[PDB]
Amino acid sequence: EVNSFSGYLKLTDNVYIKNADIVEEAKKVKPTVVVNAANVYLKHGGGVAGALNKATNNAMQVESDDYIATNGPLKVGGSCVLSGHNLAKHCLHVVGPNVNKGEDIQLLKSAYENFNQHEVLLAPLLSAGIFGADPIHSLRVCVDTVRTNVYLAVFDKNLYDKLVSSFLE
Ligand SMILES: CC(C)[C@H](Nc1ncnc2[nH]c(C3=CCOC3)cc12)c1ccc2c(c1)S(=O)(=O)CCC2
Repeated sequence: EVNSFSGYLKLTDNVYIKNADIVEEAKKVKPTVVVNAANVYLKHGGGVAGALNKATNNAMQVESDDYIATNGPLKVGGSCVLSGHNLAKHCLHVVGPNVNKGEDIQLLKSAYENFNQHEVLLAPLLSAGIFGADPIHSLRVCVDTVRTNVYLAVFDKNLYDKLVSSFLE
């Protein structure tokens, strides 16, 4: 069926969260939109972006290279809509700031604002992992900024539990 999300915990009227791999969620749910945690040149070299690209058997990377050739790189805090391939109807490539590389944490609000152009999205926790943002802060920005229906997949039970505890304080 359409957007068949299961086993999520509803945090607010529009934010849900699950301990899950976003790739496995995209394969089972077939969401209208899957968010990729992209970089400005759409080079999906590892982490979340490498895993989504691998699940499309590199079709996502070829399409991203053609997009960059015609349009140039994205800006930090920006996004573009490309094909979802076998994972979704569309992939929304969003660039959150990479704090470990000196980018401004304030741009995380701009990054989440891109989600508001889509009614329902399956997404990762922006700027977390090796991008270096505090994951509790990233969830607070998501809850305060996103107004459409967002299903967050966080592939780590330890981090999932710390995020739910922090939200329910
Ligand atoms: C915080 C962690 C748990 C989270 N990881 C994930 N969150 C959700 N679905 C995931 N699948 C995988 C797989 C990796 C290999 O096969 C699938 C990772 C994973 C995450 C959240 C955002 C970011 C990253 C990582 S990053 O890739 O380090 C840099 C970009 C921002």
